[PDB]
Amino acid sequence: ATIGRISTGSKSLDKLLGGGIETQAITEVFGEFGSGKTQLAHTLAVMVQLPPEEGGLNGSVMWIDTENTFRPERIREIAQNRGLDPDEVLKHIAYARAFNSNHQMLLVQQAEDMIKELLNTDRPVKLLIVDSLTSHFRSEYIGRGALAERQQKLAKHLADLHRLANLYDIAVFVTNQVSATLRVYLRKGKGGKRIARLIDAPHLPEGEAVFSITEKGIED
Ligand SMILES: Oc1cccc2ccccc12
Repeated sequence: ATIGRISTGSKSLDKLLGGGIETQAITEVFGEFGSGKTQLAHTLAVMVQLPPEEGGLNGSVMWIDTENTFRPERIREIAQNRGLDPDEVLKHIAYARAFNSNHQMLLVQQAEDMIKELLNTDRPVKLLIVDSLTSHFRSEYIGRGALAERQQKLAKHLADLHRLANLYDIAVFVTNQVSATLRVYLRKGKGGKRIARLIDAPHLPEGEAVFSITEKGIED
């Protein structure tokens, strides 16, 4: 199927990304605390539910949360400020807490069931979020005696995510802290604005986009 794109809410950021985040791809967003990466995740979980003319893909969402950063009230706020029904928007985000790295990998394997169920419906899964990709791996695999297994497991986890993205035409969006993925780095700009820098994209030029965080989530 043709690659679909989900608007981030920011015209500047969308332009940097070639139109928005892509289905059949893993977009990996890095940032320190308060960078805006989780705000971006929340915004995407709303935007994807819009029709294409409004920057979405008429899709449902699946969200894997590793350190309790999902905020249903923030979803409701973004939904309402963008004219959507906050209750309907929340209903179409399937939520799962991942308690550890094994569980996180299991949840990705098990997500395929719901993806299959929704595939030929009015609201197929179009966005799968993992926030954060690495918190559990960093917590569990300490030192150099553990690095090899950590990388192996992470590599397998990324492969599972790539497969879901490609097979079912889903945009996978993961957060991280410092191919295979499209890497975007967030930092604080001036006056409370945030800056995104695209790095090492095979077919998009590097560049930067400045954006804001509002009651609409993110926008220019
Ligand atoms: O495997 C999953 C991943 C993300 C969300 C889920 C929600 C319900 C059941 C399973 C889920």
